[PDB]
Amino acid sequence: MNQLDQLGTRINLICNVFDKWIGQQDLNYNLFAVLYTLATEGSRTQKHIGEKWSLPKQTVSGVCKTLAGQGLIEWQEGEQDRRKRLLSLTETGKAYAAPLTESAQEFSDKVFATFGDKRTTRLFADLDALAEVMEKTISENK
Amino acid sequence: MNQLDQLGTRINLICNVFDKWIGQQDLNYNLFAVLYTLATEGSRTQKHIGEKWSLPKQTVSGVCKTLAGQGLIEWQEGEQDRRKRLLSLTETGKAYAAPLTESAQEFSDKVFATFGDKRTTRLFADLDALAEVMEKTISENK
Repeated sequence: MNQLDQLGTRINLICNVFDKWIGQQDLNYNLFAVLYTLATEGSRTQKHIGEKWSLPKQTVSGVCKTLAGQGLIEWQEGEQDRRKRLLSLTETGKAYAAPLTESAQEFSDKVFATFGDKRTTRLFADLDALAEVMEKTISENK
Repeated sequence: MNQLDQLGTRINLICNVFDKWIGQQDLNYNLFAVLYTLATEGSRTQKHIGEKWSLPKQTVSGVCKTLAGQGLIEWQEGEQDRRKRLLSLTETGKAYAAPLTESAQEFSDKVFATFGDKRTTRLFADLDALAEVMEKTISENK
């Protein structure tokens, strides 16, 4: 079949597999996007989390409501609107995310065993290049 | 930073951008899955479509009900349920699907013209391998 078809089926398969691993961590993709980013990158904005994990603002806002009510995250104080202020894991959040970061590193190590870092850097640059072409072609059509 | 993090963000971006392109045809992933499979492969069961595009059976049946009600698709006749029966584009469905296959083929030629076919093979093989290891590791972790 067509290359686009070959790509589309593949990426959808692999995203589903990644979501399945997240499910094993007793989370969903949306919760993971917030929890994992803050655990690994430190303090980040809702905008950043949403752009990183390709989620709309409302998705991120929703998950942040729930996590903040569970006392797991907090927004840094400031004059800016809440949504623009830096989000951070609380102490309970850090404890809650510790297992997640560990099991992520574990899964990451098994998973990339056959790849070198040279190969993966290139694969990641390939995916980026792929995304760029696709976005640019889409922009043209708009 | 982390390999898994780098992979997860990038596959979800491609998946997103693919969905965005589909949306620019004024469709969605679920409809595309049925319409595009049928237009390019011919007759297929709901199961084949569901497996190819990584969609649950309920989702597929729902979309098929809508398209049949619009006279765009049809089940062949037989002494089994329609869900295990061959799905076909009607005449009105083929005219309906024509512009979609054309824009898909146009998108595919524009994207992969930049990406290159040896590099496309490399991306596919790497994604295949990653998906393989990930599935196997998740299976073990149960």
